[PDB]
Amino acid sequence: ADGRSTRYWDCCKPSCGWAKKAPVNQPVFSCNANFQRITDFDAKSGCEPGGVAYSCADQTPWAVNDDFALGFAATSIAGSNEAGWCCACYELTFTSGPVAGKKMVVQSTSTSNHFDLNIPGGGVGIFDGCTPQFGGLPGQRYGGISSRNECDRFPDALKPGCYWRFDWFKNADNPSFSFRQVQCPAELVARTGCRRNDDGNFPAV
Repeated sequence: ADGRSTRYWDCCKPSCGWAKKAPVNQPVFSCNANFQRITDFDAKSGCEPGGVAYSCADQTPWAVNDDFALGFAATSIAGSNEAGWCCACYELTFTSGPVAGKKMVVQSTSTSNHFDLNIPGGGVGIFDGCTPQFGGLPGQRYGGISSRNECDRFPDALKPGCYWRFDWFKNADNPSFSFRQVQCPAELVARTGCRRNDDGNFPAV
């Protein structure tokens, strides 16, 4: 299947972090304002007034080698639903921009075929959970930061994911890709805690 990508980081509790959404062992972990995991999956989202639950900093992308990376996304898949995509994994092959030919495996943690890649500094967009969490992130509300040096001012836990945008991803602007559903790698489930009961039905990478 073919799709288009965008980038974001709004600090909000991810949509697959609520119970009863999908056939999983446990929902995706949320974190408090100090980036520590919390065990109450019913906790109120930090993107609503009085809320306490935010996105965790370890749900960020990294490079395995120059041609392969791992990470997370908010997904919409044509004809499917949250029960089908929450905590599912997908292999992306980029087909445009400076990353053409490179591959990435992502786990869906939140909600046409469109993948919004989790990238600190990609832009908060409609909801700004980062201002209540810790005072806000640098960048334009829509579009985020523009140069690698602006990552230097981010909280230390979010720096690795910020630099990945410039280093491995070559500052690509919304590249297109082809994708397929795959079994989640262990490294991704270790970060979110969320494994689907149907993961034995898909090929491995």
